[PDB]
Amino acid sequence: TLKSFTVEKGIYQTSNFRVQPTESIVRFPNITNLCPFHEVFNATTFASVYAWNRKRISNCVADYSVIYNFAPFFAFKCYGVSPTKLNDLCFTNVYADSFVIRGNEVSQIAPGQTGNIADYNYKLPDDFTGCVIAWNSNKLDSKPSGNYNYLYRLLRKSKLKPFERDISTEIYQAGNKPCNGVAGPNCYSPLQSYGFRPTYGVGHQPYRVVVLSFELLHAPATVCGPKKSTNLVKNKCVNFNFNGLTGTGVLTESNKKFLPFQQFGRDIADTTDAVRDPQTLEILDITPCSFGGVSVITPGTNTSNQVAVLYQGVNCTEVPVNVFQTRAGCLIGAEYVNNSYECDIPIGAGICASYQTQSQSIIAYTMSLGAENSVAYSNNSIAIPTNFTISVTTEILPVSMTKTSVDCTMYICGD
Amino acid sequence: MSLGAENSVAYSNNSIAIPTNFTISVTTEILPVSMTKTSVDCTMYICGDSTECSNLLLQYGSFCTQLKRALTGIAVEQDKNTQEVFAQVKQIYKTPPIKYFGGFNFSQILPDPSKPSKRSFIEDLLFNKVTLADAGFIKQYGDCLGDIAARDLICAQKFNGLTVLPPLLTDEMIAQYTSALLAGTITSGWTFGAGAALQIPFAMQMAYRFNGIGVTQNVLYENQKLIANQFNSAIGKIQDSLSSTASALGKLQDVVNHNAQALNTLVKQLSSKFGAISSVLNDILSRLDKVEAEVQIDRLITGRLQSLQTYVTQQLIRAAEIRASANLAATKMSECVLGQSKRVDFCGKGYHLMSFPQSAPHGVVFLHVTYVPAQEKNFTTAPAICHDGKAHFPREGVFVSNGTHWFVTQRNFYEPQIITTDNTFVSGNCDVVIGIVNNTVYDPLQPELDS
Amino acid sequence: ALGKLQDVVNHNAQALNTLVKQLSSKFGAISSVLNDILSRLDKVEAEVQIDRLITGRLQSLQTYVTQQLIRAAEIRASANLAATKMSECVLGQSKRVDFCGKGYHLMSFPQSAPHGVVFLHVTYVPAQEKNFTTAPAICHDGKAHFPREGVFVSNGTHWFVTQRNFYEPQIITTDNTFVSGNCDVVIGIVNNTVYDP
Amino acid sequence: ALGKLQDVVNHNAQALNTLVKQLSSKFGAISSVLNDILSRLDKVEAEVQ
Ligand SMILES: *[C@@H]1O[C@H](CO)[C@@H](O[C@@H]2O[C@H](CO)[C@@H](O)[C@H](O)[C@H]2NC(C)=O)[C@H](O)[C@H]1NC(C)=O
Ligand SMILES: *[C@@H]1O[C@H](CO)[C@@H](O[C@@H]2O[C@H](CO)[C@@H](O)[C@H](O)[C@H]2NC(C)=O)[C@H](O)[C@H]1NC(C)=O
Ligand SMILES: *[C@@H]1O[C@H](CO)[C@@H](O[C@@H]2O[C@H](CO)[C@@H](O)[C@H](O)[C@H]2NC(C)=O)[C@H](O)[C@H]1NC(C)=O
Ligand SMILES: *[C@@H]1O[C@H](CO)[C@@H](O)[C@H](O)[C@H]1NC(C)=O
Ligand SMILES: *[C@@H]1O[C@H](CO)[C@@H](O)[C@H](O)[C@H]1NC(C)=O
Ligand SMILES: *[C@@H]1O[C@H](CO)[C@@H](O)[C@H](O)[C@H]1NC(C)=O
Ligand SMILES: *[C@@H]1O[C@H](CO)[C@@H](O)[C@H](O)[C@H]1NC(C)=O
Ligand SMILES: *[C@@H]1O[C@H](CO)[C@@H](O)[C@H](O)[C@H]1NC(C)=O
Ligand SMILES: *[C@@H]1O[C@H](CO)[C@@H](O)[C@H](O)[C@H]1NC(C)=O
Ligand SMILES: *[C@@H]1O[C@H](CO)[C@@H](O)[C@H](O)[C@H]1NC(C)=O
Ligand SMILES: *[C@@H]1O[C@H](CO)[C@@H](O)[C@H](O)[C@H]1NC(C)=O
Ligand SMILES: *[C@@H]1O[C@H](CO)[C@@H](O)[C@H](O)[C@H]1NC(C)=O
Ligand SMILES: *[C@@H]1O[C@H](CO)[C@@H](O)[C@H](O)[C@H]1NC(C)=O
Ligand SMILES: *[C@@H]1O[C@H](CO)[C@@H](O)[C@H](O)[C@H]1NC(C)=O
Repeated sequence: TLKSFTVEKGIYQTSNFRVQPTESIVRFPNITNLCPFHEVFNATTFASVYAWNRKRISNCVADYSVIYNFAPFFAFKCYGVSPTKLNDLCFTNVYADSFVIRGNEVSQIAPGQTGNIADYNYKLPDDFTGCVIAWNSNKLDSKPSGNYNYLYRLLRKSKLKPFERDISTEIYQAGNKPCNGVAGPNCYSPLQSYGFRPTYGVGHQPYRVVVLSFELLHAPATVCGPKKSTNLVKNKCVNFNFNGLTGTGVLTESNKKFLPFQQFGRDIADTTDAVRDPQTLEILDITPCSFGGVSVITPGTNTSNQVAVLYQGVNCTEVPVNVFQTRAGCLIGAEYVNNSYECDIPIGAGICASYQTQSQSIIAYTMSLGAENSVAYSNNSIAIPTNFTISVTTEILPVSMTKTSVDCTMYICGD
Repeated sequence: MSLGAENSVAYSNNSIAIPTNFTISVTTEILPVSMTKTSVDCTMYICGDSTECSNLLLQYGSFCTQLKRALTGIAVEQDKNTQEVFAQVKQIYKTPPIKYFGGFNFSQILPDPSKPSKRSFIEDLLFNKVTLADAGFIKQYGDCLGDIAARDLICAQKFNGLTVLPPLLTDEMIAQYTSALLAGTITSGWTFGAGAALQIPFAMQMAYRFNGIGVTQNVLYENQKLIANQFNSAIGKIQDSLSSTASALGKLQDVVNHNAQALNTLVKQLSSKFGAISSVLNDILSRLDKVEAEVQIDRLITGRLQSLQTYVTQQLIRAAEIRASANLAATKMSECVLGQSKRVDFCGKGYHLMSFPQSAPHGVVFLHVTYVPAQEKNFTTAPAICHDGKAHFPREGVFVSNGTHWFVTQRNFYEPQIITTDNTFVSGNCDVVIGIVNNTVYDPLQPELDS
Repeated sequence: ALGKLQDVVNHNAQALNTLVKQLSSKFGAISSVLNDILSRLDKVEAEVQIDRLITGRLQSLQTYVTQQLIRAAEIRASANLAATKMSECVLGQSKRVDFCGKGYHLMSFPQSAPHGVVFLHVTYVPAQEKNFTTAPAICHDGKAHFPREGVFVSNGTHWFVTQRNFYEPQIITTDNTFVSGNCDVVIGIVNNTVYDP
Repeated sequence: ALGKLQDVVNHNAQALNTLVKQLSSKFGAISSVLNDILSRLDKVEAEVQ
């Protein structure tokens, strides 16, 4: 810590000690069902863009590593999560959306985007977490005469709020005259067909889009995947895993009055203070494992190589990862003597340490304020000096320091 | 707003006002000396137990070593402040078991051995009035490990890597130093601060103190019971004011409150995202892949490092202020307690006589005993007196007249005396002083020579 | 003895050494050498890495300047104190207790030191002490006599008057005492004779 | 003679002028004007700037 080979007399804060964990705990709900990605990722016909189907997925084990064999897509484009980490963590609710768009509008399926699909047909929230899966479907959604099954809504009266669906088909008016259900002057039908052909370019091919949205709430985890559960171990420094969140600490029984809808207890510094077991209906505490500071008390290396160690703020029967217990921690390597000298190395609340010859060893003592005196006071007694001494002392005061100038362009950049 | 009452002093070129009585007043001065010592583990605060965060934190260089050095320097400086204020005496003087200091009652400021802590009545009142946060200088991880009732603020502060260190001198040692200074001040006077303690009776020490402020020492010996009663009533008023109102100790309460509030802000800054997707490091580590979690973790590292740097800079500025106040308290202990100070409005308002230190949490309390003139009266004055073609000037004093006869009296108390050649001196004649008057000057040799 | 001036030297050396050592850090970039970043990457990516290095080095330089400002405040407070000590101890005689050394101040001498000043304070310390019996006043012919500038002491049989800081006993005389009132009000007045020359 | 009080005035004026002039810097973004950033780009890129 001092980056040197000789140290001077004093007390130095070197490092910090910590109790290492010894066990790993994984706590997951007992779910055996398998999530039906098979019934979603292939179909004869997907739904249209204006009338997209929403499928609720709950209470199953979700394997996301199988999705690659099911459709020929390149990118498993996720936003709030990562595709490779979808099995470790786990969710509350999963929703699946299905529609077929043109390849020009694949980039419109993203949070904070506008256009034609994103403004009228399918709008994503700004704080969206989840994955968007899209792949080419020229083989199944193209005809030489033209595929008119898929339709998109051209324009609306106002912009669409996120995750909303519009089915009703009323004739739009952009003027003063009423249309009266007849597409005459200034009257347009809102729905227009894609009309897919195999002779089209690479940007106008049909594209099947499946959007998986993950609900990351504080509710009990209804749907999540295959993690092997571990038996519950209490009163030990463990590495727990409660429904996908990791941590390190001890788990104890609690007397907190959790309401039946409450699952977690939060701290002021926004960390999980209490947790509920997903298998049994019992709440637990999370207290971090034992730690503190370590200070090394030494004389100079030209005197001795002996040291004493001070574990600050630790009851000394709890020490491991001469023993004397002070109010600043406990001291290992220095013996307490029933004497009082001047303070040499300051430790704590009235305790000092020194290197004394009574074999040389490091001792700890209570510091002495000075000699005891009692002036002989009386109501008719005075003391008057008869001589004098002339004493010359020395006072040292700093006045000025080194003047420096820094060239910031040469420091930061250097030509 | 009102600046005060309007006053108009009746000024004239031959009118003077001289006090005929006095009061003994005891005031109270409160000064902060030291503040709470803290140490911060930057690795546990920024990261905790995350090894990826630690390996990303090592790329920032020595932004932790110099924060540690600054906090260590502040912690050493606080103990130096307490040592330079209180440890100004070489020996622990003891007061005698007899408690007759000339009728002055010092029982409220002297220690009582019946208490487990040898502190006076006023020191106990001062320690009870300044409420404390009960910081973690006493060992506290045994209390934090046992989850009883709710979670305290200090347990969260300790869990997040913020540690409070205990001061080197305990409150018993501060009270012992204060008791030694008090015992030396009553028993010896100012002699114990300039060498060895020379004993003197307290009445004669007070006569020396009155000679310091310009009053003849016969004023004390003829008014010893009145001065003792005034001192006792002033000490009782100090006791009643400290028992009733606790708003005087706002400086020490602010010293406690600022250091609680800064640590609370430092803990509350861990809930912030700083532009990342989560404030929890484990959620970022278990939610995204290596590169993107590295990006979010670096954003969190930058935010937490900035908040820690802001805390250290504010602590350095507060340490500069506290060191200035401790230097002032050391000067006041050297000059008010160990001696008698002629500087105006230093050592209390009035004419300073004595002072007494009293220990308080995070500071010191001075009880300044001063002399205040009370009841004045109008007179007629002259600069000199013409007598036999000579101009007489007073040696120490002032010429006053009660309408018909001319006297000479000292300035700070009305004690009129016959004008004599012993208390006057001659310089020149009567043709140069403006405002001279005609009067006779007594000669003590003539009636002794004629008899 | 000169540890204060030694610490003034040491802090200003250590701050510059830390500022030099801070140039070897990466601050999240792929390298700390700037030419390696410029040669190994194109314009946009090297702009990103250089921006990280610029932010880190600018923050370290700001930390150095703020620390220098606070140390300058401390040094200016100490220099103001040394100027007051030069004006009051060297250029005069000071009645302030524990200013200008411990004892009763007589003289002071300045000496120049690196980054500071050294004061040699010449003081007066009483040495050898003696117990005496004392009194506030002395009754004589129904009058109370107080000392002019001194204190009444007794060697056991005779009564003298002496100065307070040096044992120089003298005969009690109406020249060195003054009269105020009778002997019925002072607590502790003793009976003795007062010499009339 | 009153250069100390003049310096007390001048330091405050210079500090506030520097604080106003610091609003014209880009700090690595594409523009120092906030509405120009908000109109030129979409949500994510403007959030970075
Ligand atoms: C000087 O002031 C004191 C009080 O400051 C006066 O003492 C008071 O006298 C009255 C009348 O005798 C008593 O009722 C009070 O109890 C006294 N106060 C005490 C003893 O604290 C004193 O009389 C004044 N002297 C002159 C000459 O006016
Ligand atoms: C001014 O003070 C003098 C001295 O005390 C007063 O003179 C005395 O007055 C009383 C009362 O009348 C007489 O009994 C004394 O004989 C006087 N002493 C003398 C003349 O030496 C004088 O009355 C005072 N003048 C005032 C108050 O106007
Ligand atoms: C106290 O001091 C007086 C003054 O000197 C001492 O009296 C003298 O003592 C010497 C020594 O015997 C005699 O020669 C003188 O004749 C004495 N002079 C007078 C005027 O008495 C006295 O002895 C001292 N007492 C003590 C106890 O020290
Ligand atoms: C899961 O475990 C809980 C508690 O042991 C039990 O009540 C529940 O019936 C279990 N569910 C299944 C499907 O086994
Ligand atoms: C697509 O899913 C359907 C659903 O039953 C299944 O019959 C079909 O075999 C799947 N396609 C392939 C290529 O496996
Ligand atoms: C929902 O109702 C509001 C009425 O405030 C209307 O403006 C909006 O278009 C409706 N949305 C759908 C999808 O029907
Ligand atoms: C904690 O330390 C105190 C102080 O010595 C002691 O009384 C107590 O028993 C300790 N707690 C333990 C050992 O659990
Ligand atoms: C003076 O001191 C003696 C002994 O120390 C004591 O007996 C006496 O009471 C004191 N005088 C007064 C007036 O109390
Ligand atoms: C002194 O005061 C009186 C009354 O106020 C005045 O008449 C007189 O002129 C003053 N003396 C001088 C020298 O002005
Ligand atoms: C001194 O004051 C205390 C408390 O005010 C009182 O109890 C005590 O009697 C006083 N001392 C004397 C000698 O009267
Ligand atoms: C002195 O005289 C002035 C004016 O005559 C008067 O206002 C004042 O009350 C008198 N007394 C004192 C004590 O100043
Ligand atoms: C004072 O006396 C002298 C001589 O006796 C005389 O000349 C002078 O006028 C007198 N002064 C006053 C003010 O009466
Ligand atoms: C004075 O008397 C006290 C007690 O009677 C004694 O301890 C001391 O040694 C004597 N001498 C001096 C010089 O103080
Ligand atoms: C002093 O002398 C007077 C009379 O001469 C007498 O009344 C008094 O008692 C004496 N003092 C002592 C202490 O004996």
